[PDB]
Amino acid sequence: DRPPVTVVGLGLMGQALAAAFLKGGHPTTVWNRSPEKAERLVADGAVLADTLESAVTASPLVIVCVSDYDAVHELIRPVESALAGRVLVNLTTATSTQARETAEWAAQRNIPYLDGAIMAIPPVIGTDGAVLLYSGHKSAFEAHESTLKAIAPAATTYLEEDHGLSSLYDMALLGIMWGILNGFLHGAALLGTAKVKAETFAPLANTMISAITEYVTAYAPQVDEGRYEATDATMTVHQAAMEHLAEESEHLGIHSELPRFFKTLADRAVADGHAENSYAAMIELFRKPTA
Amino acid sequence: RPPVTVVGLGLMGQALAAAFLKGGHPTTVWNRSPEKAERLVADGAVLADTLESAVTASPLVIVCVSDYDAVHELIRPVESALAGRVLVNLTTATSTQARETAEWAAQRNIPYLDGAIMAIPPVIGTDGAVLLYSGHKSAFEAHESTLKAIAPAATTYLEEDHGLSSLYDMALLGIMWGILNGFLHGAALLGTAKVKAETFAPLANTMISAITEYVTAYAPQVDEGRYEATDATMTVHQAAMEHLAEESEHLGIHSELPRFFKTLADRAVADGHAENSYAAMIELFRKPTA
Ligand SMILES: NC(=O)c1ccc[n+]([C@@H]2O[C@H](COP(=O)([O-])OP(=O)(O)OC[C@H]3O[C@@H](n4cnc5c(N)ncnc54)[C@H](OP(=O)(O)O)[C@@H]3O)[C@@H](O)[C@H]2O)c1
Ligand SMILES: NC(=O)c1ccc[n+]([C@@H]2O[C@H](COP(=O)([O-])OP(=O)(O)OC[C@H]3O[C@@H](n4cnc5c(N)ncnc54)[C@H](OP(=O)(O)O)[C@@H]3O)[C@@H](O)[C@H]2O)c1
Repeated sequence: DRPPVTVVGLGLMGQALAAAFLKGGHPTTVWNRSPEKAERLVADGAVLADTLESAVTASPLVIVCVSDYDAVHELIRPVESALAGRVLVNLTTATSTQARETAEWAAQRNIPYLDGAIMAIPPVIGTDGAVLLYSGHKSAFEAHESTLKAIAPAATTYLEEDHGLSSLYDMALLGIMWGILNGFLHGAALLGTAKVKAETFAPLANTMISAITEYVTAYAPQVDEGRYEATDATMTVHQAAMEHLAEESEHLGIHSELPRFFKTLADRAVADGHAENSYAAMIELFRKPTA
Repeated sequence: RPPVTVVGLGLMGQALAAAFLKGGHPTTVWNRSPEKAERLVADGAVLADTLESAVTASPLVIVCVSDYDAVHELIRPVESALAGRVLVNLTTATSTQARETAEWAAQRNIPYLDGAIMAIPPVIGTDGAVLLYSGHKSAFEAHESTLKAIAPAATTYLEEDHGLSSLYDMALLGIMWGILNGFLHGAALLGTAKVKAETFAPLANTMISAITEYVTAYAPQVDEGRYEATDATMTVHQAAMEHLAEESEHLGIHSELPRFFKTLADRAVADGHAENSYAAMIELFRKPTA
């Protein structure tokens, strides 16, 4: 006998969340501003609620995954009555501020609130590859751990009592994803000028990525210690190599803004006295506010 | 175990030499600054009195200095002694730089391999080291076995084009900076909540590992020119990018990086990619900065 769960929001991610709960035996009530997106889910045994109220009331565990916290707040305020005493899990993407302003709203209405981040794509939801970071009501998490493991069986991980923490890790991890995707796509656009297929490039990209994890492990203690001994490569060397990517790009008639920018960053680090330091020393520039 | 010469004893130079030494090769080393050979000589390398005596000592000359301007200042005064020896240039280079050095070497009948070291010094000699060579097929085939001392698992020959090693290097370095910036800017973010980078890292690396899946899946999309959004649309990426931008501005940390990222999604969407996967960004990355 698997407990009931409600999923509010049936985007690409919403749909995957619901499906995961359904497959894991939970009686799954779904609702979306656009009901058409429940069609395939209802066929597989989900109940499409007539209203968000009837959706919220159906289950003691409400999962919401919509665009942003403006959409969350438009959705949860009209149903604050029916929410009260139910555990609301907000897996929508958010700033720390947004997560914490929603935490304070929920506490005032005695709604136990977990602020979550989905570190996975929809097809990964339900698999060992999915990592979900939750932070907020410790008791509420402890109570529903087993139900929530339907979307992240290997990595249903609770951080701290701070609701804003899930958001901070999410923001930091997404920045790494775009770092990689931009690096690989800009890299494929480079190799493209030599009629090299991205499918050919990829396995090498991924071998390099795997090896770059070593650098991350090794730069971490350097950031924490504030000591940046260059055992691998100096800012000078990084800086010079960055000139090559910038020039290579300009010259091949491809995108040059990304690498030019990267170079602007090394230039600054070196001007702040980091010439002989490892790439870990870039932490100091990344702490400094912009225009 | 054939003799090998390493010209350049920087952090990378020293590691290259050490690898050859440990692998039994009689290793002659030379550097503009001879002090950097000290530890290598103690382990059995011969410090040549001059670059000429260094080049002459072995039929295989490996050079790893700052840039191709430094290579050309070093190799031109010894073009005589080089002739008929295989010169392997593992210095970082543009495709143009690699190819202008290839044409200089051919005129002086010097067999020329242009290489890229896709590894850090401590990862030279291990299975983790990948080295990409491109140029003289015969010269590579002849010295494969000696060169496997620096990259035993991934001593990889590309094509006869000398500039190709440079293109793969440039593309792979772009990914390194992508990740390092992402992780360091990410640690600066988590830092505002007094979270240690050492704590963040294992999660960073779990996410990175999982992002490799996206790369293998976006590759065929870029090559086929079809960007079906099975994971997430440009719209969704675009919105999420707003969050990092705002979060950063607000926490008093660096905001240029994520703001820029967003500028890219905005453009992709304006070029009609709203409903396409992040693979569609290839089209923006092909377009010059104009
Ligand atoms: N791979 C991924 O896609 C991925 C990864 C992890 C995290 N996330 C996060 O998951 C969330 C949803 O992503 P997704 O793929 O489901 O996005 P999506 O496909 O764009 O879906 C957005 C969902 O939110 C609803 N919504 C949007 N604005 C609304 C409003 N003002 N009021 C009420 N409902 C509103 C939409 O309702 P309609 O159907 O009526 O438009 C839809 O159900 C985002 O915060 C995203 O950052 C996504
Ligand atoms: N180390 C890495 O992590 C790594 C990884 C892959 C590729 N690389 C490539 O390796 C090269 C340098 O690596 P590195 O880290 O060992 O560099 P480095 O520590 O900066 O050493 C640079 C080398 O170049 C020599 N040099 C510089 N200018 C010279 C000149 N005008 N005349 C003669 N020699 C000159 C230096 O000799 P002196 O000591 O006399 O100055 C030194 O041996 C770059 O092309 C870089 O892209 C580095």
